[PDB]
Amino acid sequence: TAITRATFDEVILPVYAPADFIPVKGKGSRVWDQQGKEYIDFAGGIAVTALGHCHPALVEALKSQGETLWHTSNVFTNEPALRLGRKLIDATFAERVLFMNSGTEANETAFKLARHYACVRHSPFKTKIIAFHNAFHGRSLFTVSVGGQPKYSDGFGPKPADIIHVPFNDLHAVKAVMDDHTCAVVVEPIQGEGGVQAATPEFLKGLRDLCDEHQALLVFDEVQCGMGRTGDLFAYMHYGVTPDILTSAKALGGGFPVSAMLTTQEIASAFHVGSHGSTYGGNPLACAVAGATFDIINTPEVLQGIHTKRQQFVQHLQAIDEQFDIFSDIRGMGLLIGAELKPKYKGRARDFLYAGAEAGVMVLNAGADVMRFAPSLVVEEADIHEGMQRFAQAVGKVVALE
Amino acid sequence: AITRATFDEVILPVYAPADFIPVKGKGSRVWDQQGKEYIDFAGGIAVTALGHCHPALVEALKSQGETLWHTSNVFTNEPALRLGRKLIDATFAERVLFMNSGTEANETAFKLARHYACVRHSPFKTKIIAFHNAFHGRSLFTVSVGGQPKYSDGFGPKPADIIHVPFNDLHAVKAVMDDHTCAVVVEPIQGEGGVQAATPEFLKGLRDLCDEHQALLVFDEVQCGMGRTGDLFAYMHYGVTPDILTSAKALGGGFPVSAMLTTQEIASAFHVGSHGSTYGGNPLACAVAGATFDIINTPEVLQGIHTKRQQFVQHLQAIDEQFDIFSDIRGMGLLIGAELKPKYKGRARDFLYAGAEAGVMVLNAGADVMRFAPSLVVEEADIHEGMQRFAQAVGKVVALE
Ligand SMILES: Cc1ncc(COP(=O)(O)O)c(CNc2cccc(C(=O)O)c2)c1O
Ligand SMILES: Cc1ncc(COP(=O)(O)O)c(CNc2cccc(C(=O)O)c2)c1O
Ligand code: NA
Ligand code: NA
Repeated sequence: TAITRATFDEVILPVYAPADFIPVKGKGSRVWDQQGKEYIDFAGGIAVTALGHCHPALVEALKSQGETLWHTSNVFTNEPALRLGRKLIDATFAERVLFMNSGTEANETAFKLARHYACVRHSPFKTKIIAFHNAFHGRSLFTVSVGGQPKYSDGFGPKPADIIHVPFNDLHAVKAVMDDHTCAVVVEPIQGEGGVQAATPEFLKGLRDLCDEHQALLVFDEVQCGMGRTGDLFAYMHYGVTPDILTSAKALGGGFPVSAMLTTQEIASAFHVGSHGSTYGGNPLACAVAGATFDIINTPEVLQGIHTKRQQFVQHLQAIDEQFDIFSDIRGMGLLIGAELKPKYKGRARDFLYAGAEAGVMVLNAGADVMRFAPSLVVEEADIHEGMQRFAQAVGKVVALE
Repeated sequence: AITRATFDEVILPVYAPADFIPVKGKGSRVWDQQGKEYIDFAGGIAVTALGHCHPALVEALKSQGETLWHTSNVFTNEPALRLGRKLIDATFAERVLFMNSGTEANETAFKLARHYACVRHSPFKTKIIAFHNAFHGRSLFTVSVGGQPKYSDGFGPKPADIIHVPFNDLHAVKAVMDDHTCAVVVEPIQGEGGVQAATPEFLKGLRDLCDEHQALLVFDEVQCGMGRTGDLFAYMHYGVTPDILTSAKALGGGFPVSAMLTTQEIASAFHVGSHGSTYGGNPLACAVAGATFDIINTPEVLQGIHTKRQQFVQHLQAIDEQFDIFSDIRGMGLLIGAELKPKYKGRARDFLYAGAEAGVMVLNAGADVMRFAPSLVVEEADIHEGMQRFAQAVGKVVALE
């Protein structure tokens, strides 16, 4: 009855193809598997462990709140939720927040809100949502239909309608499809899944202008790119384009299942009692942990450190390219890094990831052509050098015949 | 200072929370900011199935919390596989998927039923049959499968091919089902819908019709699962085995966690990348749910749920004898609904508020029904104390006459 990679196939729905090793312990930006093999973690569980594994402050918040109160339901409010809400409100454009459990749920709330606001303020026919090719917004039927990857939205029966997709960064295309029957434009300021592509300033400002013109709400999905990832608290702050609604998850709780939807009072008022809800959403345990996380991430020193560390990674990636000639582009913001493979290595991202893991380093992909890095925002310089040397080793092994 | 007014300044106006704010819980007692003590018969809507800060759950939280919280589903993890094995061993399930809420578990179940039909039968086999008054969550898809139009209206185009008929109306289901039907989705006991239990004939009938039409029978046990009814799952009480089952709430005793349970044959319809989750199935949630499962799935705890139900029922009967307020006491195990007599129709919220004033937390199940969903291990002493408080509350409401 030992637990092995084979056990996965016997137990879990076949929706994942997990690695051949099972991480069992983590500390900072290091992880150990069952055999005690050590890995440097540049993946962050896909940009989630923004303060690494078992950060003492987050462990302390978890344990202390864990002794006090976990859950009371939204029949009630609670102190950690209200404290966290205040912090988000003070630090951002938001005037009101709703807490949920996952990015998908935050997006569901955001999209329902944009829909309902249009229904109540303007017209029940103002239903069109504009989104972008390659977008990822979650796995619910509604959110995956707003997502821009048909491979993930096909095959589940009738999709919720009135969603139009155009290319990311194509402002003309957005102008062309938008009208007085449009309720929302939904965009990731950096498409994390779709090759780590950042919105251009003209594009993002243009979305703000078009939403103003058409009385549509601009929704920023900052599930991946928010909570310090870009080296600003939220990516919108880098761009200086303020959305109507913003969603946050992943880094928000440093690994704890939590998410948030942020908006203004005027927009929040379109919801009435019972318009939306959640059993677990905004429970005091999640909110205590996310509070601790927020308090660390939202400091000048940590935010500056994110840029320092980005350049430490970028310098290694450039050195790897000088030696092995494998990258055409190194992009992203802060500690969301994408490195696009040259045409010679098109479709090989998964192979470099696999070789990385063999070499003791966890990395990501962003589609089949792009390597992705989303380490802890406080990853130690020593871990960056050690892990990037392991990665350079993996690259060397892969390109040996080429 | 954090007050009730603070909520109005901070959270979307989707809730109208009580004027008091719980800050601490231990077992089935809760304290607010003023230090007022409450007996908890609400369980945060049937979630804290082992009460607040149960030592075993706190232990599991702390132990895993100092080890590993999250690695993403790029990897599996020991707690997820341990918990999966436990659920598989104890139920009809052969495979599971962990998610973060009941809504998410239902999303997974409904997408799976749809996808299984598409790949195993026909892309046109899309009809989902569900029931009036059903509650399945708040996502656009799940609220559309839910049977309360008030909650699904007003969000733009709903996902199509969902048909609603009355709960417990087997004839109506037979009438709407055909070869183009992919699923029948049902709560074995409708919790939010007045605490209405399925009849044996209705549930066994759904199984037969699903077999006839090659549709999947999906039990939403988010509320009635994980010991709530005095069996591990309500389907076990009924002896009707569904094709897919969803679980949340009690599963994590307060921790955000949920599960979708099915057979290998059905699970195999999904391919890699068909569904997924960032947080779903993380080792922390699974460690806590594992500890919860290990406690709830014992003969003693499950026997106790029935002893305790009768303790509640007897008090509710004593209250009706004194005050003439209840027409029916129903539900299963420690999901209890007490329907109000005609004279008190629509006033369940009045009794809930009087309850809170009197130091006892209770629920409603629509405007005509009082609902109780305490910890499955609630102490006899707390049942008596909370029920005497509730009796004082009823006395106060009746006295205004
Ligand atoms: C931009 C974005 N939006 C929404 C979600 C949905 O969040 P939840 O999973 O918590 O429901 C996500 C994250 N969802 C997700 C899941 C698996 C992989 C990846 C990846 O970026 O490779 C992303 C995301 O990255
Ligand atoms: C049968 C059922 N199905 C799905 C859900 C959705 O679960 P989540 O909330 O974890 O996403 C629920 C519970 N959802 C829920 C929320 C608020 C109130 C009530 C109530 O029964 O009064 C129920 C439920 O009771
Ligand atoms: Na603000
Ligand atoms: Na089994």
